[PDB]
Amino acid sequence: STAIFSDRYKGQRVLGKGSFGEVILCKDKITGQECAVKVISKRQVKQKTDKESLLREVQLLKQLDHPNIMKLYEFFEDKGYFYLVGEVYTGGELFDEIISRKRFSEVDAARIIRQVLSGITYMHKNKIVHRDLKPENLLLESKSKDANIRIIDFGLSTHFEASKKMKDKIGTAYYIAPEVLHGTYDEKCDVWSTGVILYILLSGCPPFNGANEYDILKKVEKGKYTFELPQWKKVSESAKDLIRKMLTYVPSMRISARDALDHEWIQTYTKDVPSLDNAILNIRQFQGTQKLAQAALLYMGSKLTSQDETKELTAIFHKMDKNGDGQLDRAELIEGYKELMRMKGQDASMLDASAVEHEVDQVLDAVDFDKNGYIEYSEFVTVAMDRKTLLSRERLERAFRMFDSDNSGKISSTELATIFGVSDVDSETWKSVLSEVDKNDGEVDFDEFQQMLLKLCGN
Ligand SMILES: CC(C)n1nc(-c2ccc3cc(OCc4cccc(Cl)c4)ccc3c2)c2c(N)ncnc21
Repeated sequence: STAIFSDRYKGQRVLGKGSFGEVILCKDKITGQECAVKVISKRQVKQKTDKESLLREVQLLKQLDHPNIMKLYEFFEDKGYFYLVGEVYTGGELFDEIISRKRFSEVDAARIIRQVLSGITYMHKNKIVHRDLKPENLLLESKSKDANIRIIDFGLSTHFEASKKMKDKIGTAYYIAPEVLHGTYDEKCDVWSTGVILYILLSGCPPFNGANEYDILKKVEKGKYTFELPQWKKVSESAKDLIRKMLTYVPSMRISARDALDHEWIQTYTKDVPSLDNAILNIRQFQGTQKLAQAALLYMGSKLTSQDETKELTAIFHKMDKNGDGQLDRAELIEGYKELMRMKGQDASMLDASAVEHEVDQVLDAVDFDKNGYIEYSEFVTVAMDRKTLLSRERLERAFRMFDSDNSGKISSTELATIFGVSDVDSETWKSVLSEVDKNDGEVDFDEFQQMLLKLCGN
C-alpha cells in the first residue's frame, strides 16, 4: 500500500508561502522529528515531466548532501497534492538578516557568495539546475550570527510550471537569465542569477530594473548594465570583474560556478576593508518595498478567497441543514468544513481530519458556542471568516509599518508608484483608485492604503 503523509506527520504551524505552494512546519508522530513540508496542489500547479522522471529526481535528491543545500527527507503524493518533506531552517531569509546589521563589507559579501557558489557547484555536478535563484531562496540555517546559507527549491522548476500570477511572480524578473526567457538554457543560468544577487549585495540596487515587470524583462533581455552609480567607487575592481564574468550574455562564455569559486575576489575576500553603508541603506529600501508589494498582493488574494469561501461554506451548511432551522452540531460543522477543503485546495494547514476538528473548536471557543450541543451555523461562518479577515488585515498592517521606516504614518505618491510598479498594478489604475480615496494630498495613511487595495480587488 502507498504510504500516507498524514499517517506519519502532524502539522504544527504555517512557515510561509514559497514557490509552488505553502510550507508547513510538521512533526513526525513517532520520532518527534520536525520538518518543513512544501505542499504542492495539483489543481494549481502543472507538472512538466512524467511520474517516472519526478520519482527518479526525488530518489537522487534524497541521497544528496551539501551544507549549503536544503536536505530532502521524504516525498508523498496523493489525489490532490505533493508533499515535499525537507529540513527546517530557522534563520530566515538572508536579506532580512543583512538589513538588521550595522556593518557590511566586501568580506561579508564574498563569504555569502562563496556559500551560494559552493552549493550551486555541487548541484551542477549532479545535473540539477535551479533556474529561479533569488534572495528568497537563500535561507539561514539558524539564528546564529555565523550561520550557513541553505539554498531552497533546487530542481522544482524542472518538474513544475511557474505560476503566471503576480502574487507568485513578484521578485522574479530581476534575477532570471536572458536565455531562460528565450527557451534554450542550461546550468549557467544559475551563475547569472548569482551575479545579479552579488551586484545587489555590493550596491543595494538591481542591475536590471524598470517601472514594471515587463520593463525589467526588457532590460534583462538587452543585458546591459553599468557600474557608474556612486557607491561602486567604494568597490574593488576584482568584484566588478567577477560580476562581469557572471553577467556575460552568451552562456558558453559565462564563468562556471566552480571557476567563480577560484576567482581572485572570492580568494582574497574570504581568507582593512571598509563598510558599504550606502549599499545596506539601499538594500533595506529594496527589501521593504518588495515585502510591502508582496503583502499587498496577498491581502488582495486573501480578500478574494474569503468572498469565494464565505459563500461556499454557507451553501454547504444550508444543504446540510435538513429541516432548515439553521442549527448544526459540531460533527456536522467539521464535515462541512471538510467539504469546503474538498472543493478548495487552499489551506495546506487543513489537509488532515484532526487539524479541522481543532480549527472548528478554536472558532467555537471564540464565539462562546458550546461544542457539545447544536449551533447556529450562520454565526459560525461569520466568525470563521472574520477571524481570517482580521488576520489578513493585521498581516498587511505590519508590512505597512515596516515600510514606513521614518514612522511618518504615511506613504507618499512617489512611494505608491514604486510599490504598485513592483506589484505590477497598472499606473492609471492605481492613480484612479487613489483619486477616489484621496480627495484632498499626495500621501496615504494605512486605512487609506487598505481601502485602495480593496478597490483594486473589486471591493
Ligand atoms: C521560507 C519558508 C516558507 N520555507 N520554505 C521552505 C522550503 C522550501 C523549499 C522546499 C522544497 C522541498 O522539496 C524540493 C523538492 C522535492 C522533490 C522534488 C524536487 Cl525536484 C524538489 C521540500 C521542502 C521545502 C521547504 C523552508 C524550509 N525548509 N525551512 C524553513 N523555512 C522554509
